[PDB]
Amino acid sequence: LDWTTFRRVFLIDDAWRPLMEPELANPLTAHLLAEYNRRCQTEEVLPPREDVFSWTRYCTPDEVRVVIIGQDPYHHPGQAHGLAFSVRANVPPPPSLRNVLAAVKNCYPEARMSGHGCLEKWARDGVLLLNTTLTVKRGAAASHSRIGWDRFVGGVIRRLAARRPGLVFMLWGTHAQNAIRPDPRVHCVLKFSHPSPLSKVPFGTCQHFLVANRYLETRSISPIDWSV
Repeated sequence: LDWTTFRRVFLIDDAWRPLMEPELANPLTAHLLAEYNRRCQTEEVLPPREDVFSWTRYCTPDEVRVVIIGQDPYHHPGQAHGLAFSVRANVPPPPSLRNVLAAVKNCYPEARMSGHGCLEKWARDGVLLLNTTLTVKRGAAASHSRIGWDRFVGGVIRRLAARRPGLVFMLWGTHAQNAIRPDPRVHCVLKFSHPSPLSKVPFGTCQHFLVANRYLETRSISPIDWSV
């Protein structure tokens, strides 16, 4: 029971099986898994185990329209919940996320912004919010960056992109842009500087949300309601 067992430990939705099962078999994956489990033995690991793969539960691969790439989970307890950038509902949007939500509003002023930072509505709408590193040691940013999550995540994104052409990729910042390099002739690849206020260009100027909807429409795919 390799897939059966794996899926039980992380509570993964079965619709992702075709995309993830091939990875289970890679010997590099076993090292990754054992290392994640060793860390859990010796430190406070976030997000909680049943949240690590929450993104498999919001929508299926065939429902995915946009892919937004992040780095690693928020390192303070109570913030991260398995999605890149998103925080639990009663957690005030941190700096980078505020800039994202600011950009959406500039792009779509008729947007119903709730003022919250939980992006579950987006996730259910086929916006895949995927971090390249899926866990972090409490308080230490980037502490799990070399254990192997990115090879595994990249593997899943490669299989998703091949399964369906015409995806929109939103690569913000140097790391996201160096980690995932989709065929720009087959998918819509949108690049911008990192959303943090420390970037030279203010993220609120980003118009990726507009351009994305313009691409989807020319493909007869329905556009996203970026309200959240």
